[PDB]
Amino acid sequence: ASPFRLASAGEISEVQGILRTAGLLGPEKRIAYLGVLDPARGAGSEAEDRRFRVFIHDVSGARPQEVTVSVTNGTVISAVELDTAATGELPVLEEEFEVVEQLLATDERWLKALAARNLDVSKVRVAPLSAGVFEYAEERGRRILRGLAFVQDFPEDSAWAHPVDGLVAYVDVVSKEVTRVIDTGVFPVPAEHGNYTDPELTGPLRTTQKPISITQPEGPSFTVTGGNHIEWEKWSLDVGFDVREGVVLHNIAFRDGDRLRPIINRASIAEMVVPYGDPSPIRSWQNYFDTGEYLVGQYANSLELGCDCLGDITYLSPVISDAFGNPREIRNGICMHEEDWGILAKHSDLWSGINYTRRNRRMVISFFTTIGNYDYGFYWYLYLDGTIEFEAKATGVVFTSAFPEGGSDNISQLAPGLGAPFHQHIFSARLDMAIDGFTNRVEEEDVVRQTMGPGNERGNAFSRKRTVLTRESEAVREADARTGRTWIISNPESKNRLNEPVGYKLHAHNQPTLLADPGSSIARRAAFATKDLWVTRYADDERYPTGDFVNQHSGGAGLPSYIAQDRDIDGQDIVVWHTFGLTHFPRVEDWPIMPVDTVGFKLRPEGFFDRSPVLDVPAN
Amino acid sequence: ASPFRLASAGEISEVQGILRTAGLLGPEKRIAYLGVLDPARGAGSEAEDRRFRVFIHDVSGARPQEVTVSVTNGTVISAVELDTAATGELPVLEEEFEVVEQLLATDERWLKALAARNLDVSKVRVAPLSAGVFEYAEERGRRILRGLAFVQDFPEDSAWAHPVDGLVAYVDVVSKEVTRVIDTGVFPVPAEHGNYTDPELTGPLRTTQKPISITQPEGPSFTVTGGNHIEWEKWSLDVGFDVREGVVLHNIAFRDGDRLRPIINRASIAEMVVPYGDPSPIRSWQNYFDTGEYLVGQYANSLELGCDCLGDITYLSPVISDAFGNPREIRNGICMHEEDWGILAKHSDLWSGINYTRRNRRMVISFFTTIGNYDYGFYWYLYLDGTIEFEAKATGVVFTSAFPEGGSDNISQLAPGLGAPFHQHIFSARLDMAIDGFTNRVEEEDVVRQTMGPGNERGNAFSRKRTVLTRESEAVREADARTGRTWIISNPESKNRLNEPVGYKLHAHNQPTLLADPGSSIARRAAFATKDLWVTRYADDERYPTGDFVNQHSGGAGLPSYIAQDRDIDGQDIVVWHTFGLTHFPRVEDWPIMPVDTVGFKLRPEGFFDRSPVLDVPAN
Ligand SMILES: [Cu+2]
Ligand SMILES: [Cu+2]
Ligand SMILES: [K+]
Ligand SMILES: [K+]
Ligand code: NA
Ligand code: NA
Repeated sequence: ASPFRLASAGEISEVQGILRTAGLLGPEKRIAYLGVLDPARGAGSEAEDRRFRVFIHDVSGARPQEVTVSVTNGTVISAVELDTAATGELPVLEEEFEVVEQLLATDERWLKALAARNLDVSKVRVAPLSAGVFEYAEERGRRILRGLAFVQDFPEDSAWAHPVDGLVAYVDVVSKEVTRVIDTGVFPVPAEHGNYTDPELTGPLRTTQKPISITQPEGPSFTVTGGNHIEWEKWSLDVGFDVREGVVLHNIAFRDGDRLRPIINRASIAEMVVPYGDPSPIRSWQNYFDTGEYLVGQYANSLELGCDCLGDITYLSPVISDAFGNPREIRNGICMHEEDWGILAKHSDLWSGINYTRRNRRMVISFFTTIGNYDYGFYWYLYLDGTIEFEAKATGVVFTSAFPEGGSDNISQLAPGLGAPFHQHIFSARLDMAIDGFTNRVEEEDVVRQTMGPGNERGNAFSRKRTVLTRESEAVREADARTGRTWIISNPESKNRLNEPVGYKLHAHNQPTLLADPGSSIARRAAFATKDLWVTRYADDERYPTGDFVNQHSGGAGLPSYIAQDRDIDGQDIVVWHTFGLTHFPRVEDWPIMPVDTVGFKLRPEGFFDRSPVLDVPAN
Repeated sequence: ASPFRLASAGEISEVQGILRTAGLLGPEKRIAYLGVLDPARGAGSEAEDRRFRVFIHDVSGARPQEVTVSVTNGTVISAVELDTAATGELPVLEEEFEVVEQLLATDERWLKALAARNLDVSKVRVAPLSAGVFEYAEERGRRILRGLAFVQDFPEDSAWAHPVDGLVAYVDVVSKEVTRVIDTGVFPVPAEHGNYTDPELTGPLRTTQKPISITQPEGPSFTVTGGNHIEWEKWSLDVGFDVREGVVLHNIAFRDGDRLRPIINRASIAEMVVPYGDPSPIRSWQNYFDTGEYLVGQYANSLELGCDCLGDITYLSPVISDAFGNPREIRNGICMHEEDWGILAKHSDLWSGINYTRRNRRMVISFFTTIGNYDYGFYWYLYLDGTIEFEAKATGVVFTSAFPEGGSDNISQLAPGLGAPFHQHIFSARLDMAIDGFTNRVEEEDVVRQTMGPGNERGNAFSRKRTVLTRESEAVREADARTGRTWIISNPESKNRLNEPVGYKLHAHNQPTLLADPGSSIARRAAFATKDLWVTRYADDERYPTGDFVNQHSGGAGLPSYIAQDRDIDGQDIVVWHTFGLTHFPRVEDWPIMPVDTVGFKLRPEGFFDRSPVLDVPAN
């Protein structure tokens, strides 16, 4: 019944059949992206129409297509041929990654570079990375990956310990040609291993950790219906999954007495960029768009009970398409559980004699993905008190290089001769807002300091100000931690009992945004990452801050193009795009495998309720 | 046998006996503060001298004294008379708070003000608050409290729902005289009750929360020896308790191989100030120094198992002195336990085939205190990966006023006619550093953006810079979130295997600092709160950022005075004082009892270790 249910294997197979029937999926075609579309605005009024969007690649080099299918009706809604040099290449195919090492292994230039370094080609792994857009005119309209080399000494060796600096190659993964091999000079390949399961390196394992047992003897407090509809402690939502974005939350709402009150229509991480800050030509092109170029959902891990997710866990196993349109399940790819969260509210009152304490808890929805050396966890939290929070967890093995003799301003040393280039991990959260419905606006709120003088003779007063963002031209905003800057999303047509528009306040971490020079390729391609907050008017085709096709795509799409429309956002259907990230100067403690570091944001109700929403929580 | 052990009931009784015998504790004497002194530098050689520091007030108006006694040898080490008009008044006595309501109840001016408002005097509670120093010359050298009125309709009613605005009184708590009653005009007393245990207000309690059971079938992984010495997962420390500061951590060190490596010599919250930003003369003097004026440890709650602290809990029950020198135990006042903390490190490697996941945990040491309407939780965390973290949790009932007709730039509305004046809660963490020993220095680290051009042709490079703080005149620093500013404490004479000084990096939340005008009384008395980071040279007598006697001190005491010495801090025994706080514009959701909100900071190792310190953690 629910139009927000997860895609099923049968739906994916049926999309395959519809595409085949339409002549759009012959043997040379590959599915580079496939996902269910959300129901149209106002659609609830009518019957089910489950539509899927597909990006179809052609291994013969013919132009690819973007296609929308109605699986319900068995029809192709639209099919358009793409000019990729203009609008962007399709996301990288899992099958294209392996091409790189294979092709390089028989290239005379590559072999000569390896021989100069006394390296056995059979032991050289190649990290096949996205190419971006630089000065190589021959790449325009071609699907390129760039390869960086790492030595793997034996089958279970961590190759990341042994970067081969001074060497990079470019490969056309459709024509299967090595277009360039660049060798700027030999660097020693760091010899120390980074094998974090080798007893020689770990030493004797700790015997001091006693078990922590977390159980729910009566089961969890949330219910799951229709496969992915969650109800928990007044909250209601649907947990979606998309191969590009990963976990997507739909219809986040809170049951306040008799009213189901919407808060956020759709929440997702709509892009993530990982830009490298080492000016060496070996890596100066290196920027991952894990969401837009790689598709983070497709690399979601299967999460193990007791290790990845502890306690009473309810799993979802989302289905995605493989390269041929066949369904494949990611078993136990999404964890759902509730966690104790310490004290909720507490007061010991002298005058009344009443001592009161209540405990907090949060609902958790999470998944974990692996992109080469890096592993990222995506966690959404709902709290009893109405707070909504997202947290990203970064771990894995840091990307390495040689450490230059004489040091570096752009690389840190992890081990003898082993460097780790500086980089960032920057996320964009797309929050399609629906505070008490779709009529919303955003205000920027700053603390206001006041001068000592008349009306403030003791110089103690302080205040705040709010500025409504009325049009998209006014809605590209930056952090100001010093002035406690936040952004409030409110509904000017829905008032609380004190006659104030109901709202939610976004609290950012105020981490640095994109550091690259504004004239760089990456600043143009990751324009969203240069500012902390953007507000747009909702539109069906405005899904990602980087546009539909990010791979080898220049500036020209995404948020800067959307904002130019200068639409009314003052009491309208709006979308907040929040940039937030980590700036990583790797430390020795990050090696040989990195302890988790985190970044995120939260929203708290701001006069959304008529009083605390947790007065009906019982004593523990 | 450890000099860092908690005070025994007998030790306190011994101080009482020494004082009495010495003629220093007659019938008019009151103990306003009593605490054990830490060992002086390098004293681990000589045999111990357990010394206690005592502030003695005199209720007949005789001059107070600061006294040091040795319980080991049964002697008075020193007794010095204080000129309070010069150096500040002693902390407020619980017995002086009680004087205010009693005295006002028979004052004609107070009765006249209540009669105009038709309020039964027997129902009027008075919040007796610290006075500060303003324009009243007659207050110098006198102990004053200022009282604000709240109506309590019946014994179990929350009086905070019913503030009596336009009225304030000043009381001399020694001469027991009402020095002033100020009535600026009647404001309606808000009528709605704020009784969060009344079913009429809570509605039917939720029956939807199923149990979360946290147990440790083999007990906890930490050991407690000598009463308060903790060993857990490589960490070593002593948990102290002081009536002023509350929980204090001593000798935080980490066992790296066969070496016990010091990190922090002493960690405490050395002050916390709650300044109000409402320019009404009814409240414009209102600033709580919860630590310095009230003494937070004195009001520490007894914590209930299953309620306040969940799981396998080990309690400390610290002893403090009452006003007459008798020992009083705070039963179950400190919670100690370890918590699961999600994923520690994770990587799924394609090339090696090895899938690796480890879980994190943290040691928690916490207490909760109640200051009138407010309740604060203080939490220290030690993580497996070497991270040290502090978190304050703010809850309780917000301080209220009338909400003016026409609104307010300095007060928010919580309920009909009920206001909540704007205010801050600002903490000072005093960290007596000992990174690999006492020879330390601090560097300020900023991200450095780079311009596209020669050496950076693609404009992707970024870097960072570090500035050593060499002298105290250079060591008063502010946040810069935009530039990712942090501070590193290192030991220039202890290097890791890569030949870099070992260090720890402090990560601030970058919340706003003190908002008051720089010329205000509060900016002078709480100067520490105006800047994010201070570094001083260690000195025995430099304990609090606001000085020893905060109550009614005119200003300039503490950090500003210490810093003025301009001592060498470059490779010396130094102390870091971090200011961090919440700026609170109360929301409707904070009423009638406030859901917890939080603030804090953390420090992470920065090349302190030679590689990840958690490679020896076993699989779950
Ligand atoms: Cu990183
Ligand atoms: Cu507050
Ligand atoms: K059909
Ligand atoms: K003795
Ligand atoms: Na919207
Ligand atoms: Na020190």
